[PDB]
Amino acid sequence: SKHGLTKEMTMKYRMEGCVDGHKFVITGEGIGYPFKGKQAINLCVVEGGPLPFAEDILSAAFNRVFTEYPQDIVDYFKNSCPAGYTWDRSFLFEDGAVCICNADITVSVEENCMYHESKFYGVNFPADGPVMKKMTDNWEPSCEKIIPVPKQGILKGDVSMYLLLKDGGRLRCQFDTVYKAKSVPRKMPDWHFIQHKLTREDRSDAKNQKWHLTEHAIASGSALP
Amino acid sequence: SKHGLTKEMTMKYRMEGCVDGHKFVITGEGIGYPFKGKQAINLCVVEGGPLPFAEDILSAAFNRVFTEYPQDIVDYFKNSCPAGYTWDRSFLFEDGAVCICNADITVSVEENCMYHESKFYGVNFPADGPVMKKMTDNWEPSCEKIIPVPKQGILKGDVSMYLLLKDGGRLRCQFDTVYKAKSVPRKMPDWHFIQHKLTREDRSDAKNQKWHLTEHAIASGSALP
Amino acid sequence: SKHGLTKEMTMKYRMEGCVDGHKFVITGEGIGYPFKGKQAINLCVVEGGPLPFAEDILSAAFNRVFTEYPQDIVDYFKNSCPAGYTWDRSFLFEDGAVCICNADITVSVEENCMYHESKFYGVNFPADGPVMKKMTDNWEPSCEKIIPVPKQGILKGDVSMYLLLKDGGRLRCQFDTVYKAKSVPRKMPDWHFIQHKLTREDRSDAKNQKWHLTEHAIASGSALP
Amino acid sequence: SKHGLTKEMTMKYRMEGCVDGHKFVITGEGIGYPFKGKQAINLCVVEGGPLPFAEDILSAAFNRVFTEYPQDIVDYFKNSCPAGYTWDRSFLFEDGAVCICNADITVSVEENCMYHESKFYGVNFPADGPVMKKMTDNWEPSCEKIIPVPKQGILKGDVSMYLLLKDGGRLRCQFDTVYKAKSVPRKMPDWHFIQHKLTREDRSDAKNQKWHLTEHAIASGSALP
Repeated sequence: SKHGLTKEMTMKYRMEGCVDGHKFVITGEGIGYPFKGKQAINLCVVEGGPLPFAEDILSAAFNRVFTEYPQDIVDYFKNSCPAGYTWDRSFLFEDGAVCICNADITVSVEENCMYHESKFYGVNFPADGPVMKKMTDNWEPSCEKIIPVPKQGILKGDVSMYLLLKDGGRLRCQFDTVYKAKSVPRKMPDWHFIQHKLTREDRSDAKNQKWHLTEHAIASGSALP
Repeated sequence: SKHGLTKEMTMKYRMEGCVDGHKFVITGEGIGYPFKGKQAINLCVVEGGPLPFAEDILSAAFNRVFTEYPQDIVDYFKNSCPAGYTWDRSFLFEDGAVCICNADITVSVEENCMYHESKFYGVNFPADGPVMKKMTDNWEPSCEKIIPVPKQGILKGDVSMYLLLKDGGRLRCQFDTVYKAKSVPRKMPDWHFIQHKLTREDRSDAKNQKWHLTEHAIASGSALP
Repeated sequence: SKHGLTKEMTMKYRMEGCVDGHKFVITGEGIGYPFKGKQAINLCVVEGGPLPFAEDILSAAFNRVFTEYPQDIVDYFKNSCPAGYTWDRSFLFEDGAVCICNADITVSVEENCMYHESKFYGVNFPADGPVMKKMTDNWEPSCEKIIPVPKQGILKGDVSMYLLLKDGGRLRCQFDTVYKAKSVPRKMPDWHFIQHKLTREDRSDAKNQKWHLTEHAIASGSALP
Repeated sequence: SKHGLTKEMTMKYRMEGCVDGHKFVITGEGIGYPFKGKQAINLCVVEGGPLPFAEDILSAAFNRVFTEYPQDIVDYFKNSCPAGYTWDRSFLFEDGAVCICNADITVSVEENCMYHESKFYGVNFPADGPVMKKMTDNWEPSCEKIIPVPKQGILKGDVSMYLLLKDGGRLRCQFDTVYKAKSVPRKMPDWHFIQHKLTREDRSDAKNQKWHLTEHAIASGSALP
């Protein structure tokens, strides 16, 4: 337990949200590899299912503890463990839709388990758009810039996202995040990138709306010397 | 009781919110004149006070029932009473801050009272900005365009807002709203304007953070023949 | 000649531009009523015709001298005559397309003629969008907010525009303008609105791409006392 | 002459522009290494100097031929040579300022020289902002996403930029580009990244406003397998 963390951990999730007036609760459980930047999780809609919107919008809402950091970049996220960190993000879609999500990440060292409590709110998705019509097909892999705010001991993230559409199109979404360790650290990173790759597969049956999500994320510095 | 409404009504409010990680509950009570488009209300912070942010951001969150409508424009809001309407709005500040608010408006005919339940979420207000530093000084009066979405029996509102700053500056904020009557009406308006004027005065003491808010709003069509 | 202006004036136009790599020159001539806020003009494509894009995008580019001002609001535009004023505007379409236009307005008192020299640049219009496919059908009437910048003796304009589409849709465009009298005046207005209504009719033949444009514009203050 | 290109080339530049009403012409000459993604150039203000704005805004305006491409990603830019390619870009600053630039890139094989003709237009830079006050201090290195538009044989670029400020601040700017080879190729790349690093040093004297610019750029695919 480097920071209360081990090589392979279990994860528990609860999300409450509201999108275009529709309320929901999702729970989840998963397995992850903090130092590899890999996680796989299983989500289950527990109230308000079946959702009237693409599962895909919730993907980036379901933990930067799961990022592979080179030893030469300060790992702000693992350093915040076990107590953890919280994050706030706005999603600005190019069609005017707007989301906000807040999460709180925390470790139980005794259970070797990461807990994740989030709130997801979305307004203004066009009723006829690919989100509300569930015609999306995963996010394209990305490169997020992580920026230190040194007077405050917090980080900003900035990633321009593309949700691939079943019909061959792409829907742009701007992510702006604020990452806050529960204790503001004296050790801060310089700006760096984190690259991400998601997969998402619906596994819904007659009882429940269910799906499987994975992320692979790797932090790095500029490629220019 | 035209639509469960009388010339002068009382109003009750409850808001739960979260801004930059700070949770709060506000209650309120007021008096309003539906057909004059006038209302005055008194807000009281009931949890999480004193707020770390300008009271002003909550202003447009605290009821288009209070708008003076000419007889020649369909009044979508009064027509939705007594059951009422819900609305969803994103606030896009020019400094990257983002808010979402959801309200539900409903009439008790027996009490001659309008009830207002809202949720306010805000993320990314710069810690050193006039909002988090409480250096704001009311919104400038505005002209909002109301746009019918005829396939859906809902309205959009679009208003470009300016929060005046104590130091002589102005902070831009883009409001985009979706207004939904609980029953989608057959009678719909054409696009029109609603002009608004707010006043806000802090009345805080040692016991409580408290303030007084008023709105005057008037609907109209284009001035060009 | 109040400010070199008479009740009815003629107007001459020249525009050079470039949209998605396509260069053009348009000339025009018209008649206008400065104090009524009315103008009608005839445009003629002189190089690079037929244009590959909707005539409609050029509409707001083709003179705030033509606005009806109440005596109680300073008329910054007529006050700048005969020398005139220049203006700069960005057009931000919701599909990512971006335009810039610059105009210079000047009066010849001897000819009772207003001259208008402009530059129009547009990039990123999707090749398959209603602009490049010429499937637009005029702008919806608007309400622009005019804001004084008192340290500088210039004005800002802010109008949220809607280009109606032949198929029943609407394309949003954000106009942000800076208006600069060639001499910065001591007399400045308070913020006010200017409402606008355009008409546009193609009158193209075998020789030339030609069309007729009109504007009616009226300035006013807030409707709330 | 792989595509009319050699390992080390000279470059000639001409730019005409207009920023906040101020017109200028800049010329330049440089040396570059197409296959290394390196270039260094010397700019000289030939009309309208000294410029009233930061040299830094012109930096990304002064040739994706200078990018190091791995053999396994199609190099759209070198493949377009010697005839070349054109590009169009909007710059959206967070304070509302807006620029557009258009360039045309072409090779003279006989002279082993790349020619670069551009137009730069900027409107709405606040007179008191770090750009108009010349208080900027270079761009932070970036990661631009390059996206193929396969029906059209063109590319899009998307990069979120940060202009560092002399006072320790940062000013955000959104770059959106369209890259067009003069012949639309059958060979197209998949989406990839290009990382960039600029340096800029003023070398102005009594005769002329002059400066030295360098870029290093390297293309790559996602780091996730």
